[PDB]
Amino acid sequence: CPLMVKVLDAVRGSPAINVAVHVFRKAADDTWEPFASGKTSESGELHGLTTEEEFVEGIYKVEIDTKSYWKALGISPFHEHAEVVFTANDSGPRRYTIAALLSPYSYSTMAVVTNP
Amino acid sequence: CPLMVKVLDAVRGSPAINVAVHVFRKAADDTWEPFASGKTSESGELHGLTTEEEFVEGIYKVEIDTKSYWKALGISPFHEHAEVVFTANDSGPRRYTIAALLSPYSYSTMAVVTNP
Amino acid sequence: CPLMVKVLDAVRGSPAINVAVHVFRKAADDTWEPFASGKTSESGELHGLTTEEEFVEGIYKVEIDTKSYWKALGISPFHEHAEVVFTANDSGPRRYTIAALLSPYSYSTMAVVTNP
Amino acid sequence: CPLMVKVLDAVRGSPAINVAVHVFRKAADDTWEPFASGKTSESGELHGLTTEEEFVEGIYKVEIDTKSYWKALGISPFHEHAEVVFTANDSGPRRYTIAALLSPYSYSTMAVVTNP
Repeated sequence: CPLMVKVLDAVRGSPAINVAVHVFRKAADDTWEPFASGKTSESGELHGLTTEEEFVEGIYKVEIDTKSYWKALGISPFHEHAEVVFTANDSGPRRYTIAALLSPYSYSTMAVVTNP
Repeated sequence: CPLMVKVLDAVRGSPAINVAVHVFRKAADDTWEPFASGKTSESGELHGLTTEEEFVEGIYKVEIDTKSYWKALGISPFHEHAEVVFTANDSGPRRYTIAALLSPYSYSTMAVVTNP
Repeated sequence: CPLMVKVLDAVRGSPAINVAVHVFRKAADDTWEPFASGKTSESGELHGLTTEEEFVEGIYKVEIDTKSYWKALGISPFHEHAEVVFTANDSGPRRYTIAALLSPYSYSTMAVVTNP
Repeated sequence: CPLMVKVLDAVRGSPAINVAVHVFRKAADDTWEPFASGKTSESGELHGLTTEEEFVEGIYKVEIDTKSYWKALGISPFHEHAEVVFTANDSGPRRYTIAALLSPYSYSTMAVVTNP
């Protein structure tokens, strides 16, 4: 699994379930091209976004729709979404875990990068 | 001053000095128009970005060039930049402090919204 | 002022006001002696804890009563309190800012150490 | 697994390996009694600290020896250790995951609490 996203809720102490995630790749034109999307599971995780063959060198953006998450719990949050932008695989293929820790007015994001 | 940005370095326990910050406002196009920019001071802060008159309701993006900051220190970082996207609403008088705590593979951002 | 404490609420996007803070210094016993205390102001800050003369090298503990803060807001929190334990060293003149960002099931703490 | 600890390194983007963890339980005397200890694995995780039968209601402290971790990498960090203090199982047995995200001058901690 070359790309995995994990989302946690810091108000409830729980995984953040059914959060929409969109992944984009920067194209040769410098536009953001849609690459993959999905929703987190009951464990807060999103697996199966891509394969090693399709996940080439490039600049990628992971967009986490935090606003819809908090609104469905009755909270009006600060941010419109959380965005993570990074260069991937530029020294060969790697495995990436992108984690986000969500509060209404704050978020933290961490990347764990491992060499398979 | 309705909008202030503060950037901190979690590796060195210091303000993050001379970090470039770009602020964008969402246009009718759905495109991001330049709005304000500057470099953080010795205290890690950026003041003077805008005025009460010009800072109307809308969606704003604050982009922090974190990759250039780490490269100056000789540290290879994960993120291309840190982005904070939010709506400004007139709900009484509002001042916005956007803070970012930087590490090479992680960042935290917090918004403090207060009322004079 | 060699030591300042700042506490922020990530649920409400505000300073955390009237939070009790206790500071301890490590004794020869290996025991924690009361050193200073106070309640955070409307800005979430606590100033005036000590003086350059009394703040000698040592190991210090800063205890923030986060559980009482959340209970006042009607939120059931995870932690009994937040603790920050550190050594102070004379390595030139040092000022310490200890910041805590509070959520019900998470907190972040940062130290900014600067030199006048 | 009623209690699991996960430690990540925000400077290197990796699990924090071979970090010492000590767990204490507050005794009837109000002293901290040793409860369990171990070292994180190559995945940054520490499993097998306790069993459901032994993990009774109480106040627990998880102490993560961050200082030794950073010193072995050549960094002189701010904190002596990271401490997490919490009431456990007071409404029946729960499963607890305690995560810590480490930088030299900052750390974040999160708890995920699930009902088996």
